[PDB]
Amino acid sequence: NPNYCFAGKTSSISDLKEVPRKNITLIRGLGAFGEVYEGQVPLQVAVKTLPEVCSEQDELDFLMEALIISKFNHQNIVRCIGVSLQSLPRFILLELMAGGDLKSFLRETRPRPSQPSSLAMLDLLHVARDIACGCQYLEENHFIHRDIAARNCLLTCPGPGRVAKIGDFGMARDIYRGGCAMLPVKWMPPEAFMEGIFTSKTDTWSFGVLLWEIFSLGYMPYPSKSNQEVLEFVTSGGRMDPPKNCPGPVYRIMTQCWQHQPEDRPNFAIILERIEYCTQDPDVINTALPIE
Repeated sequence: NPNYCFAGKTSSISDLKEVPRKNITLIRGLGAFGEVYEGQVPLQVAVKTLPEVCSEQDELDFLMEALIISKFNHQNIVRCIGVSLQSLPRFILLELMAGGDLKSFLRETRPRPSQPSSLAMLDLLHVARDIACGCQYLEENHFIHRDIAARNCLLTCPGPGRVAKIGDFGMARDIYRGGCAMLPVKWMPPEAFMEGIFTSKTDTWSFGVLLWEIFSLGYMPYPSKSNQEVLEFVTSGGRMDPPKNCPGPVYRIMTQCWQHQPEDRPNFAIILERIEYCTQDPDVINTALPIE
């Protein structure tokens, strides 16, 4: 059984909470490699499956994902209810996030003539705060996420009381132990794709890009640019323009996250303070989002 170390504590497969297979029921599909289902343990859960047709490395990858998530303890990181590894197909049981992934949510919940008030600036700032809180927890525990992006964040529900959480740790799992074309280039700082140097300032840069994703309401970063075009653009000092209708104070947080030198970028404590300040400013939160 492989070892995993987080916050100076070592855990093993033995430490995972094995849930008897007979106590688990799959209800409906929700959706890469493997499937996700809504399930019941009654406790409602998301069930991530490992394909029975997989390599030994896939098995270790699946195991490591379970270890990583089970060891986090924070409200803005999805909980692991347990695992079912002693029957096939193997399961990881996760907190059910009924709002789905954040990118899909933003794109589907954009204000329109049919839904003119579907979303407001405050909703977006609350999502940003939620994820920044999760990032701060990772930073203070010296865990580098390496792929902070809207597709990897999840929502507890569609409606107002929604809470956003970091939900996917596949990149960090891979690095802990893929290819050039699969690297999240558009979310990476200059020193990362060049020198392969990663620190928590790596996550600060990515969070800036996530902020752009959020306030653009789910657009792909660097519109019309390919991965290599972005690499050369960012390496040369180029940065994204503000999303449509983006308040200046919010754009300013993005531009600080994208400082070329990592030491010049804010830690997540500071990012949280700035997000809070924006949230207090009536001129920010009374800004209308564009209607499609």
